[PDB]
Amino acid sequence: MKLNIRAQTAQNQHNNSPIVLVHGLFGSLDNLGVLARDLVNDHNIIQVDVRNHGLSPREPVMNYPAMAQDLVDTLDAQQIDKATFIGHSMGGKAVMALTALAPDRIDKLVAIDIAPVDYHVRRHDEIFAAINAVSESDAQTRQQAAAIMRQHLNEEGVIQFLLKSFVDGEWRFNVPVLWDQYPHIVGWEKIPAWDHPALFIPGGNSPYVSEQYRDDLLAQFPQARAHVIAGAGHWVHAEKPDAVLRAIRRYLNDH
Repeated sequence: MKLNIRAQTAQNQHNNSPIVLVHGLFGSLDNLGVLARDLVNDHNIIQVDVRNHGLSPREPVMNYPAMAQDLVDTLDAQQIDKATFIGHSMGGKAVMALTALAPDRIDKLVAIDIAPVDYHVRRHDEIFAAINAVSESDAQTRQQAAAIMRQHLNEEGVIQFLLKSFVDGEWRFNVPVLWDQYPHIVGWEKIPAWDHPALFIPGGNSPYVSEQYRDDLLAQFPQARAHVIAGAGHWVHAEKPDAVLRAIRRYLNDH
């Protein structure tokens, strides 16, 4: 279905395809804003809220073909024939899934710290526990919520990231659905090879795009190009936005 979006016209017309930014699990359209603020200098930008996140509609279903179709529905609503997609983690998986669903609607592709594979692990149990603790408490403000979350998590950056979605004493994302569909989110549905250049930006201090996923990654993205950002964790764009943008533009300029 159609997603909630924030669109902005390029500050300078350069005949470039528009860019759609897609955030990851527990995120919102503001998360890739750091990239949008730079890319808007010469590209029309579309920032989306993935289903069950931010102010986008809620649905009990959460799988990549569905999320990819959401992107198509959103492009159709904006009357955009083709666009370049940049997605982080879960959003990167939705974008990769789109290459199999509607390849003609995609120009270039950037996947930030993510691989097209089923990770077969639970990596958010403590985060879910923190989220639930906040909901159970009487916390109404971000500060009050943070206090409770610090009792479960010790990564301040993660706490602050999650709190962006804590408004009016309520979580913007659909917790029940994210928990129920978790296996599908960390999971993956193998797709046919996309025979076009694709940029992968892994974090040097993250296991999301390590060597054990290389075979599967190349099987689906034969012309994959990787640009590892040293000293960066999973939210690479939050830690080293400049490094991420340099990689993105080198790929977009395709010299």
